[PDB]
Amino acid sequence: GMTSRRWFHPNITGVEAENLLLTRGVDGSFLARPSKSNPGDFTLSVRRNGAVTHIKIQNTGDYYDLYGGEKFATLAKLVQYYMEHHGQLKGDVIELKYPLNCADPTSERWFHGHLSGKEAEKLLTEKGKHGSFLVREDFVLSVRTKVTHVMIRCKYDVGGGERFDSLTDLVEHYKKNPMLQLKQPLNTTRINAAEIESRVRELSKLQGFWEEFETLQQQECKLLYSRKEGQRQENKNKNRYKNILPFDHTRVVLHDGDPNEPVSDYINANIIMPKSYIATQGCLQNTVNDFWRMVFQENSRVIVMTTKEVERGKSKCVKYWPDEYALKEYGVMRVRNVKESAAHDYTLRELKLSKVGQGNTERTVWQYHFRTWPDHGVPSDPGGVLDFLEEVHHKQESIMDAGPVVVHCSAGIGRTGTFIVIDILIDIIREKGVDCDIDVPKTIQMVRSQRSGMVQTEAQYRFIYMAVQHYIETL
Repeated sequence: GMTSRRWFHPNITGVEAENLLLTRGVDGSFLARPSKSNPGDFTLSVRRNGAVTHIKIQNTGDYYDLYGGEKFATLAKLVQYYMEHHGQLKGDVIELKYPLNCADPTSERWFHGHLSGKEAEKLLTEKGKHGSFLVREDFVLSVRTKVTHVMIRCKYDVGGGERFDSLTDLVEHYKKNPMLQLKQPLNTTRINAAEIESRVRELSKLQGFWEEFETLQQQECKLLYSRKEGQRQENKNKNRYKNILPFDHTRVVLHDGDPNEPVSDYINANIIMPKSYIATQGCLQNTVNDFWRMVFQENSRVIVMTTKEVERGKSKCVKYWPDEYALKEYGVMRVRNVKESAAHDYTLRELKLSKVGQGNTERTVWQYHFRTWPDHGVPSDPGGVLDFLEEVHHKQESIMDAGPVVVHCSAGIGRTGTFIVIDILIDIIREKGVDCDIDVPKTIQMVRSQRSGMVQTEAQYRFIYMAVQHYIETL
């Protein structure tokens, strides 16, 4: 009974609130709405013994109060507390029993929110077809056959005829008896952080997640950038798969290599910029020296390993780090394993990297080896991955001038993309909280333009949503 603001009515008045509660509601019903008493503050309208009371909710920027009593980080938390505790007093007691859900479009797939008539016509032509429709903010029920914008007055009707209780009912009733014929919706992928729980329910019902991923897969044609360095005879033995190559414009360029070697400037790795990252593949025996040259050169102090060296009988990454207490040389680079510490889902190895011939070059590189990801599929609970990502974030924040975080699996696209995309999104939520707009496929596309095919499966696609929703819940 958390996260969602369904009982929140953003555009109603005190008189409308009383009317809704007295007609549509019952004793113990309630809704929240913005305060007319103070901008930014909220007012809670509740039905008690046949009449409606209005309670002031203080919003200080740091917390939410009822001008005294317990404090909460979000409005939904304040509401859940009072719904489950019943310590809402004046000295009269008020009970928060049944939320009165807002009938206006909110977290709806077909609802594009704030979007101009020209912007909707630009969207219904570039990505839309015949019968295709979108609802924008009164409400414009824009259709396409050329785009015809059917207006709607708020009871809700499209000029005349039938008055439906909610727009979710009026969008399904105008598709059966066409006024213009409605066939399929344009659909949005943007979702407000606080409403992810609702959207995840929509995408789970018969399929939303499949639709979203397939659509995203269809847009890879627009990301057919040059991979010329990756596709060369001199670099053919440096790639795990001949089809998974770095883009030339984003690739990590290596310097001062072995002159005997034909090409020394190459590694299957790309810089990812939303704090930057290096999405790289698992080490091949022949690329171990290159990986460390790159770690040194880029000033990275954190490595995120998301694969076991051996998974389902196959070599996914070669062991590129020395054993506990030991030291090893990897070409020009020396690595010393100082300490290995273990947690439930991962192991942290504290490594000391330096150029051979100079101790004045030594820096600590922290390797966060995630060991519990399944051979095939995604983890049941996103908690572990989130606790891991929080550990990696604090380490990166705690270090001065630390370079990009090197993230890798085998190919450097599947789990690498999943980890980087989850980290990018939860960072938007860290800086803006529950009141921010997040677009999972817009973010994936943005990362895909930097390294090809980041986030390989639909399982992974759903897992990003599952981790981001779970992150929101804990706030």
